[PDB]
Amino acid sequence: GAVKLSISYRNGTLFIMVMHIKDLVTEDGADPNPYVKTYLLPDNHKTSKRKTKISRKTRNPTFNEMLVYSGYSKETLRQRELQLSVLSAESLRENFFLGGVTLPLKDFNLSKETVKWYQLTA
Repeated sequence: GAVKLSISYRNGTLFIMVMHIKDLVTEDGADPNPYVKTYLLPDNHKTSKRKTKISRKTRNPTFNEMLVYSGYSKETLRQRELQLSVLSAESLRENFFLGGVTLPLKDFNLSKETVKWYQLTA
């Protein structure tokens, strides 16, 4: 799969727009209920979990949801990685992992908005 993200930083705040995802795969032949969960790692204070809403019965969800990280300096973010996970929300069994990508923030020009597709790995 692949996820389209817009990443920007303004007024002390990191903005991660989760736009959409294509080509999720499951090993059960059923369409998943994807949501996106992010952390900013390391997270010693345990405050960085963010999640989108659930998109139902689709391998190609559109979210157009913004995840917000307040209170981080650009300096601090250079030593953080955005850990993005896509999971399927399940009511009768455990939520399970569909794919993910980890993005070191030092690779980003945080003075601009970076919009691109990222390949998901399992």
